[PDB]
Amino acid sequence: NREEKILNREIGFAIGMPVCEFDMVKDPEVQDFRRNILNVCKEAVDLRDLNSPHSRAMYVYPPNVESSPELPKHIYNKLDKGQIIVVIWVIVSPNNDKQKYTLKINHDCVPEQVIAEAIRKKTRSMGKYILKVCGCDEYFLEKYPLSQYKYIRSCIMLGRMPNLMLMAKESLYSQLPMDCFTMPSYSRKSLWVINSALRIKILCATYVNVKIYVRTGIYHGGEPLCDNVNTQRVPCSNPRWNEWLNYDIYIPDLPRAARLCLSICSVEEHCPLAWGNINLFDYTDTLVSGKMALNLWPVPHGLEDLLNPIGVTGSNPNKETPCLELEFDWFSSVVKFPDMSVIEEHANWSVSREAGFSYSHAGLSNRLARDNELRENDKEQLKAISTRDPLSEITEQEKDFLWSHRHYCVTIPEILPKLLLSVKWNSRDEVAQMYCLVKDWPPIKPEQAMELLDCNYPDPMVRGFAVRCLEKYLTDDKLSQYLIQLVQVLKYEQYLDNLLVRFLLKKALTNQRIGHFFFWHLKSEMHNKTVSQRFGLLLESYCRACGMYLKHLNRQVEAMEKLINLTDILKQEKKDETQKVQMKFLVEQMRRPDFMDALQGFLSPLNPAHQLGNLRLEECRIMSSAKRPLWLNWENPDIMSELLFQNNEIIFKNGDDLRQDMLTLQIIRIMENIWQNQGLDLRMLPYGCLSIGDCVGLIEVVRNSHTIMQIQCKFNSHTLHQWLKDKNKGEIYDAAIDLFTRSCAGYCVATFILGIGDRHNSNIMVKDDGQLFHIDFGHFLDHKKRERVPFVLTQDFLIVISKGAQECTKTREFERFQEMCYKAYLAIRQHANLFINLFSMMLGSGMPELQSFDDIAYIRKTLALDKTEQEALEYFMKQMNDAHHGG
Ligand SMILES: CC(=O)N1CCN(c2cccc(-c3cc(-c4ccnn4C4CCOCC4)c4c(N)ncnn34)c2)CC1
Repeated sequence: NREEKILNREIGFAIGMPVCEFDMVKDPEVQDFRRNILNVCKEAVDLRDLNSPHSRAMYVYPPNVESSPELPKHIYNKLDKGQIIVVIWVIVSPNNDKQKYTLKINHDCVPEQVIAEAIRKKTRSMGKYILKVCGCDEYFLEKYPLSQYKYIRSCIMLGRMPNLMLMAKESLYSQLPMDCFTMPSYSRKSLWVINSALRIKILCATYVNVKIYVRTGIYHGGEPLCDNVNTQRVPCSNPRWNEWLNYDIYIPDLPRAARLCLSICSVEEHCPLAWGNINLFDYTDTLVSGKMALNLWPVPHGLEDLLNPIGVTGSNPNKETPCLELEFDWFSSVVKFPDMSVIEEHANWSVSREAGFSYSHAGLSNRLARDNELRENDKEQLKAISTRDPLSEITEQEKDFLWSHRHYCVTIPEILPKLLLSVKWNSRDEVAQMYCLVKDWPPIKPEQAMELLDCNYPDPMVRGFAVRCLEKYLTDDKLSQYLIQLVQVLKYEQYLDNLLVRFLLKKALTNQRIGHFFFWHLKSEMHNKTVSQRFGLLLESYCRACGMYLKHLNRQVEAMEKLINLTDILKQEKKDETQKVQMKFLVEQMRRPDFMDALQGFLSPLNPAHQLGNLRLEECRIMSSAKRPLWLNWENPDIMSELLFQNNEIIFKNGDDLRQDMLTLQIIRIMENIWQNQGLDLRMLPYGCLSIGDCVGLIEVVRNSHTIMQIQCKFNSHTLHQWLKDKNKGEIYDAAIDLFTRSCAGYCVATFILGIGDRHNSNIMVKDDGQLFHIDFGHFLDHKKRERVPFVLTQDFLIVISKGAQECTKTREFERFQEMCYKAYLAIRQHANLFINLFSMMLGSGMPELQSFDDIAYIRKTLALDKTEQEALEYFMKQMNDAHHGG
């Protein structure tokens, strides 16, 4: 069709690859994913056309609301007896004359009441409307209490006056095109009865351009199901074997997520050359048989073991790589994994069998359950085990213990991860019973459920339960917050079509705020040939059904492409020139017709609520930094821009990997949020940062900020205190000292916990109002490979806290500061599992300082998790005492 070819061109531009390349893939899993995923697209469209135009408007402008209507105690204390002053703006006559109406209303007033009160005040000056945030495209389209909107909750917590704009419903509705989605043209046995041991034949290898052998292993996630089996040491000039390998496992005992993990190794001096993993079952539940070829992957930097089970599963798309040929066993017919009915029957047969076991029969195994023998000691031991962090070692005795008491475990549902790690995944009698307990398992918090999606949990039944917990209890706010982790754990799915991908895609196509960041996280990794087919196909499905937003995403993609091209020219053809010569070249290139239009009139990828109007060339700069970052400035075309910011500014940087910074910034926001609900107000600055491609992204501009260096220059340790004292003269002096010490306490604790790169005067920034914050988070955890203190409070910082006192280490102000630090540290300690899990979910991402569970072990040290709460406080204090050489 003409409309189809036009749409296919648009999708190609968005993903950065032509749709016709997907058509060419002869792999029934790829073509089935394309067809089958389309029902998620249909479902999402139906939900968006349910209550038109309002439900279309709710998709485009979802309420940016907090997870709970309940406001914290210290926040309410900022309100005039639970009441808020809000300003409502009405544009009257086509002259664009702005009229304001100041209202004093209850914090929990619904937008409809707020509107009625604004029209009363407008009428006293003598339902067909919606409220909009002044200066940006944020709307209050739903019946939430006003204080539940993040914008209002923020204005309350910052002692800022909210500015809302009354707008006719039909003015917004008319600006929402009806997007009628079209279905693309591509939309149109045996079982457990295999009485045999596992044997896989390794035939030969091609493209082996260097004696050598092939190492093999049967894995369930990163765990061996039997002993590893090596081939003979044949010479590399003739890599042939035709040798069958025998495994210590019965074919009916292979779990659903079992994989063959292999590598070509070179011999006392063992070293892996190329590696590759294969699923023993395909996406149809079929056990793989006969001849098959696998293109291997390059050994990653710092890979000690001969195998890579935690590595990507599938053939390398690059076919000019070592290609191992192998052959799997063939039986009577095609073998399939048994269905739930067969599994449920087997578990019930096993359960009933065990229930009739004599005292002495149960005595034969420590894994054997003893009915009505569960004492309160056993019950307390189980509770103690369940409160341990996810990285705590579960001993073999504890594993036998947990499994024998799996029926009591149902009563403490948060023990599910520990109990799942205690199962003998190579025992079908155990796994069948694990399934039936998972099928009826009480639901757990989405934060506990997220862990079950990491690399330690490959089983589909387990991942399905976790997805079900996200579907019932994960709010759109929390989904937005953990989207990066959720997108990463997709790479851990055995197959293209799964329940996690279906849930994410449904939410992306049902909420444009989610859809926006979902698109960008996927797109940013499209250069990675390990994920580009998975992420490309998911992008294609998203682009066919997101509606009008594809056209807006294309404006964003083109703008970024131009900025990448421009900065690639400045770095490779203007690198040695002066800033003046580079600026002249830049302003002449951005003025060109092949650039001017592509760089203005689009939505900010950092926050699509921000419209980027005309580019203000005279305000744009090439920043002094090494990677020649662009400080870009555009006019905000909003009618009421003057109430937020008249010019939207962003930093574009081409050269640095921004992925560790996004993770740290995300963790800073989560820490601040925990502290804020806990009652202790330590203001943090998790500025926006979005990786849009390979070492390329955006950084949010922080207005009225200066490095510690800039201050100390325009010496003495009282310079910083005097600068702040001068910037905040009069009664406002104390509010600035309180904000400095509070933000300072937050960063001391956050940076100590996370092991961030060493702090200096050009790494630390201060706002005019006293808010201190850190920049450049490219280094974290055990990156110095014994625990560091990256943020050392010098005399300058302590002199500010102690209000200019000489003996700042011995003041009331410093004792108050220390208490903020201990309270902050103990609050994070209480939420350790969350942080541990956020980090564990990012292990598959190629982050250089997050490669294994030993890198995450660093926060187990900084949070003194094996210790008691008081010994942990004493530990933190010693770390602070040692670094500062004082106390
Ligand atoms: C007005 C103007 O154009 N100016 C004055 C302010 N200048 C200035 C001076 C010192 C620091 C800065 C500076 C550095 C950073 C920052 C935070 C995280 N990363 N980075 C940058 C990103 C690019 O690569 C380097 C690190 C930021 C920021 N977010 N907002 C405002 N200023 N700012 C900015 C830059 C030039």
